Amino acid sequence: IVGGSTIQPERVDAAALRQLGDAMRKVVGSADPTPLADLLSGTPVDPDELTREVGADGRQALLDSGMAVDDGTTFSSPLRGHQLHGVVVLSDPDVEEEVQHRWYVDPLWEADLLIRLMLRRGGARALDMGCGSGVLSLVLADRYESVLGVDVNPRAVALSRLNAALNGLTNVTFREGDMFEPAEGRFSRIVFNSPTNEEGNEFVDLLEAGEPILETFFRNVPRKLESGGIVEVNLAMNDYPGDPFRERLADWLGLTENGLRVQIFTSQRRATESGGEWKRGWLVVAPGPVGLTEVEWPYHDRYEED
Ligand SMILES: Nc1ncnc2c1ncn2[C@@H]1O[C@H](CSCC[C@H](N)C(=O)O)[C@@H](O)[C@H]1O
Ligand SMILES: [Mg+2]
Repeated sequence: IVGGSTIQPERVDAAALRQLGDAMRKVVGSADPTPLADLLSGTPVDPDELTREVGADGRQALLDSGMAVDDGTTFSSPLRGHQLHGVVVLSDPDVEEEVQHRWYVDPLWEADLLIRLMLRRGGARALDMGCGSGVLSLVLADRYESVLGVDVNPRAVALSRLNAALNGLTNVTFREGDMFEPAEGRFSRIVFNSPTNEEGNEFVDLLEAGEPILETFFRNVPRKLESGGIVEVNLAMNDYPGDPFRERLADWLGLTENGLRVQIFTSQRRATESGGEWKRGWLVVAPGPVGLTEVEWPYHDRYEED
């Protein structure tokens, strides 16, 4: 019911998308919403009021791309608008599991926090693994000569492309595929907002895919990373008695043997019902002395207070 809508940015001229992006930038996230802001916050709107804001071409572009649907008397949108860090982003509305389509796209739960954690440097070539709405890809595109975003969710790939087009971004490409498979060559920069939470080792769905997706990611990251390259991962970690996450991580990465420096910043923590520990934190691979370090950083709390 939510997250299966058809998204078709190829059905609309790039200039028309950029223009809609321009209008969105004026109103999405700001007080006293116009019909376009209303549309993109889930409120059905009168088509004629919309026309005056985006033009009859804009109206058609909204329809052709899947951004709006004609309920006869009113238009409504399956998507919701965000504006943040210089970028306008459409994604699915935040709703509960029971009403989520299998292709439901991350409604930007942690996006804004993660952007603020990311190192400020830019560079040659960036990869955004599991790109979702494309939000992180869009932000990286300002700093990096080109950006590739990858997702196994084909609808996320469409959404990302639409979002790139709305912002008039030229240097960002998206590909459908499984993990690193459609990502050819090596990268200066790799970001992974990983689909892990409380599911332990078990695949539940594309937003809670289990620890094996992290294993696949980190085993393959050495061969995908330019020397001196940076990796940033948002993830959940499960420590089991006699079996801490970091030693599995060390084995996956071939840490000593590939000469990587890794830092795990742990933000949240709770005892598990087996004497182990669940953690949430932020993992950084960056140039420097080979080895693994764990540091405390309660950035969730700090983000909440400021
Ligand atoms: N095997 C796989 N290969 C590529 N992407 C995958 C994948 N399994 C899950 N994903 C994707 O990983 C994403 C995690 S949510 C993060 C989305 C976006 N980067 C953001 O920060 O908002 C989801 O979009 C999910 O579809
Ligand atoms: Mg789920």
